[PDB]
Amino acid sequence: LTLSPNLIGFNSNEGEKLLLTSRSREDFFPLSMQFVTQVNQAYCGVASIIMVLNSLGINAPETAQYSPYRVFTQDNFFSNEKTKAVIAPEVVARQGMTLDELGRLIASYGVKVKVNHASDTNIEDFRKQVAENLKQDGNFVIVNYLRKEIGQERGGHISPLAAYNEQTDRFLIMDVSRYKYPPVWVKTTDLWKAMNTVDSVSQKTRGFVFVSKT
Amino acid sequence: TLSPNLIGFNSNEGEKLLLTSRSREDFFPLSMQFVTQVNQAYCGVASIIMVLNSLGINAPETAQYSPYRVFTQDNFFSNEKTKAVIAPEVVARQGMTLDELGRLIASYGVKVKVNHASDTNIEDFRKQVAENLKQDGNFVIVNYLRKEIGQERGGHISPLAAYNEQTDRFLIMDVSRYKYPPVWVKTTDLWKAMNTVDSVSQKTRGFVFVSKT
Ligand SMILES: [Ca+2]
Ligand SMILES: [Ca+2]
Ligand SMILES: [Ca+2]
Ligand SMILES: [Ca+2]
Ligand SMILES: [Ca+2]
Repeated sequence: LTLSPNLIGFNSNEGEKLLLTSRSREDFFPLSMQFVTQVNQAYCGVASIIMVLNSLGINAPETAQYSPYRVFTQDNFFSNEKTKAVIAPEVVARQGMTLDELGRLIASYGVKVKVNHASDTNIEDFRKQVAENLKQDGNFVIVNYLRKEIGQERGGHISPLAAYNEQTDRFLIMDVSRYKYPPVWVKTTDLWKAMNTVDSVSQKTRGFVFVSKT
Repeated sequence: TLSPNLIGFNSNEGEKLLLTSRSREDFFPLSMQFVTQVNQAYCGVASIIMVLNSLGINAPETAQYSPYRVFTQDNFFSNEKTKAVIAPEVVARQGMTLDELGRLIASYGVKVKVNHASDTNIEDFRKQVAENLKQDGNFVIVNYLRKEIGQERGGHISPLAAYNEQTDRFLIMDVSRYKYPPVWVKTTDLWKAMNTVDSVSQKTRGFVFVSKT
């Protein structure tokens, strides 16, 4: 779809160079290797989770799909009974997942998670802590934001962050709606504004999640 | 588990080879479309749809992503001419040969040049691919025997993303993402892998250039 003017698409010369001039891009290469297309909009969070968990090398489900190889897929993510217990795949397939549910679904695989609702932090701490993470291997960041607030269509979305460009104060979103939008470089204030919104399903603000190996 | 001759993209070295590469135009669009093969037999399908999506070729219209249109492994064979080249059920078992790969891409009105290893040479391959990897609007797919580059094991298909001039290595965007990462393979190893006879076709493997007519 059309990109709002305040967004710099990754599918451009300027978007490519913002990655090349970024000094906070460690997470991009592992995430790029795992980039997937959401099964549907509702599975925006499942696609983002398996990107991060595969990037972490989390020992994955053993199913007949790719046996003997082990890997997270949107098809086998809910093979974990505790994952289904958080929220069933039939339900996620309809309404997606909240930020809290996103954190718990990840924690149900033994992975360590830190959920940061926008209302519980600020933009300065968001920029600092996420930029630090994007310089570090072995951990990742997933964001949950209102697309409308960054000039996109339209509702709440979930997608990992891959890099941060210090010159432009922009974060790279690896948008799993690959049939709809490309990865975009978004200004920190725009992304903060979209995270500082209330998810009607949650009645809580959206935000960002830090994921790492326990 | 990669053999010593291969430099994995999941490495500091593999990342530098991309950052130090002057032949990497195709990586960024291909990265945006990177997909995991449904199964080994579909390595070619995952490869085709990566390239067709990158070229912006108008994609099938199906309920899955409607109104949006995109090439997926599940809908690639919605095209009757595509299915006429070789049926999805047969491709689901035995995959596709180099000739079938080209014809399958051509089934979508896309310009294709099939290059069998027996019809060219390593020098022209290195030369012609390195130049393609420096331009947009076209892409390279290779068909090769994994055994010859130190991998397991049979014939495989995947696109190329970049060429590292200083090491004479090509980066394979391996769509067997659960099995291997993208690898920087030396031109000598890749050619020897392409210069192998596929018993299904009784012809050598090779590479295909893809562009919009
Ligand atoms: Ca690193
Ligand atoms: Ca990180
Ligand atoms: Ca929602
Ligand atoms: Ca370009
Ligand atoms: Ca090219």
